[PDB]
Amino acid sequence: EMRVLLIAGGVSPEHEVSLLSAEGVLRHIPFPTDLAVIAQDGRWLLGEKALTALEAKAAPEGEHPFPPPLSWERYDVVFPLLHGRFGEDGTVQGFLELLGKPYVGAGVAASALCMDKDLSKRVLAQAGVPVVPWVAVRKGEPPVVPFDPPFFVKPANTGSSVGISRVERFQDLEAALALAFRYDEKAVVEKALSPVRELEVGVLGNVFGEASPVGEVRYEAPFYDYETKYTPGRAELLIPAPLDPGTQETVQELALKAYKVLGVRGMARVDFFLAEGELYLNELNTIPGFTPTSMYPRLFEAGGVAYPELLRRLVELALTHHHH
Amino acid sequence: MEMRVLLIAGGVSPEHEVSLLSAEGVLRHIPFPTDLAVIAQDGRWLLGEKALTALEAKAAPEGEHPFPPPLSWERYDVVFPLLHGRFGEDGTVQGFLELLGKPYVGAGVAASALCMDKDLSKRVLAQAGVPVVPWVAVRKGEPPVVPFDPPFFVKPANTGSSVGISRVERFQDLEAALALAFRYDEKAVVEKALSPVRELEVGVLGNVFGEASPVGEVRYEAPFYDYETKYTPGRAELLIPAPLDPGTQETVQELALKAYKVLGVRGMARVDFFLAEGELYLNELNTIPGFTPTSMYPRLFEAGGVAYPELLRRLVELALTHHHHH
Ligand SMILES: Nc1ncnc2c1ncn2[C@@H]1O[C@H](COP(=O)(O)OP(=O)(O)OP(=O)(O)O)[C@@H](O)[C@H]1O
Ligand SMILES: Nc1ncnc2c1ncn2[C@@H]1O[C@H](COP(=O)(O)OP(=O)(O)OP(=O)(O)O)[C@@H](O)[C@H]1O
Ligand SMILES: [Mg+2]
Ligand SMILES: [Mg+2]
Ligand SMILES: [Mg+2]
Ligand SMILES: [Mg+2]
Ligand SMILES: [Rb+]
Ligand SMILES: [Rb+]
Ligand SMILES: [Rb+]
Ligand SMILES: [Rb+]
Repeated sequence: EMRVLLIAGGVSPEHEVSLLSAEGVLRHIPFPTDLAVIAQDGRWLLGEKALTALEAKAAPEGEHPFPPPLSWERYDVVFPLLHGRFGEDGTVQGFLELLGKPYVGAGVAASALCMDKDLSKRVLAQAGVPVVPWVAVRKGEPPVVPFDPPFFVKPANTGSSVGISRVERFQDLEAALALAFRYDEKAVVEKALSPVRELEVGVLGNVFGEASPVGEVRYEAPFYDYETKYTPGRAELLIPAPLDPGTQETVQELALKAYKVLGVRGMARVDFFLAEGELYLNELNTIPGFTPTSMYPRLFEAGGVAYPELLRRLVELALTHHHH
Repeated sequence: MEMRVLLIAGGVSPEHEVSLLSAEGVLRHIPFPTDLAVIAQDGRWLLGEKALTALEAKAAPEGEHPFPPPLSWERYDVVFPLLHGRFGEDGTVQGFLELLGKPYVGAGVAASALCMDKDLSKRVLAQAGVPVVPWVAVRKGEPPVVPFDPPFFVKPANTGSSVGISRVERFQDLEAALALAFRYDEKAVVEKALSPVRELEVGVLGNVFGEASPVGEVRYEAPFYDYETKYTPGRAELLIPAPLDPGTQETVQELALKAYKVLGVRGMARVDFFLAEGELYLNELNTIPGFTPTSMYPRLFEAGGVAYPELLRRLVELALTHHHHH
């Protein structure tokens, strides 16, 4: 017996992306699954109102304020598909912990750390994982960037490249920080890699995960931005990535190491940079996208794990951890 | 007084009884009308008069209302989570309060989860240049790899009140200590034991500009500062200020405020240090320190000119000034 509750939408800027991910999950999940939608105002939509909001691909306003009058006892596993702030950062996970329900994905600590680009880089750099030079900037404080431009300026909690700017001159740093501070109280300034190759590898499992084949994203835009990520045809995924044999194994080893160190459960898509033959871990995404242009399902599809089997194992991993 | 505070104490962690002792200390001095909500050891909540009854018993094995409780959250301006350990101090209750939209006392989700994990907090501190004791993380069902020699200190990675902590003298005793630590967490840490060692503690108060209390020192006769020594009245010697030369005390306060900002803590924290052979080591950071009659945090700020009711009042104000800042 297995009935899954899928939660999508959310208040983060990735609201629309989350509903697209729900479309992909509902299409392939092998269990009976009900949808609950968190509207952009924080109020919940249940039942047919959730499926109606899914068809509209956007839910500006909801019905039930948090916590929702949801019949939690009717479900055996909860699948949070809320990308970004207040969904991927441990907040919703904390609610599901007190609720006692098994849930898909990383716990509170792993979700919060992987969503903070500054904190995650601190842990990974200390563990010996190569990362791009970076600094954190708090809103209202003067930035101090001890390396030469170009820069990449990001909200610390961002997803889908929202609020990210490529900064070529010092005079454009203030405008990029102001854009980033619209989405977070803390920003990161990273040294831009130019040129750069972008590699991605999926991980499946609890703490000790298994790695998918390594995929490489190619595009013609200035960088892998929001339009390039979710417009069909803009991004190509080369799988397996054209890498020298030792490099593919190194990417997979670094991903599983970061996965274990951070204590991630369920799943993660680990992104990498390849510049001048050197590897850098970009970030970990504990709730990767499942949109028609998303890469996580395609990484494991090339690894022999079909889309329904991938979702089956995610739900299965949630119960395995719940039973210790 | 129109301000109304909701105090949450108890919890499912092994520090359940310690949390109830902290609740009695906070309720005794808080200058606002405060209601108590008790999380029983089975996870269900006790409200109203039943919560005060469990407070007198100093233990609540069984509760009445399953989570989420039928609590009138709109009646309270600030929520004070006084839950030590897992499912209270590690960001879980903070995430629930974030979704409720209520201002709450203490660190946010990320800082609470990071500071409760003794392995991940040490990584961030070591990356920032803060001195820490050499250690290694050991996960459940995985053979230990310790690149240093005993004596060891084996702890659950998310423990409080010295629960599940063992002092290991011989390498043959390591498996028994890890088996004890794995009763409370899937991850454990193996730290190099410092002997002899002096234990220094300092409280921090604030959101953006944290201010440090005077440095205090804990002395005892037990093999280590364990659960019985921490909460049995008179068993621990609490020295405030610490009998150190002023230079070392200033270095302790500087490291505490540095770690407070590095780990992104908000509201309050008690920073524990080790002093061995003239070298300072940051032990851990506690975002919800005890308010037990034998606890250091309220005493540290009392010696700093911040009385017990004034300390609690500033905690509530800091919760409001952060929420307004968004
Ligand atoms: N240091 C850097 N050097 C070069 N390019 C970068 C750098 N940082 C970011 N980029 C570009 O910006 C894009 C987005 O960066 P990042 O992966 O941090 O954003 P994100 O919002 O977390 O993405 P996702 O949608 O995968 O969550 C990257 O795919 C890359 O193309
Ligand atoms: N590396 C070490 N060297 C010497 N003594 C240690 C070491 N680690 C722990 N101890 C002893 O064990 C006690 C508890 O350690 P620790 O502070 O990690 O436990 P805790 O559960 O976090 O305590 P708290 O109640 O402050 O949360 C310390 O007060 C100290 O006396
Ligand atoms: Mg990301
Ligand atoms: Mg990315
Ligand atoms: Mg502690
Ligand atoms: Mg301590
Ligand atoms: Rb992330
Ligand atoms: Rb840095
Ligand atoms: Rb702690
Ligand atoms: Rb280490």
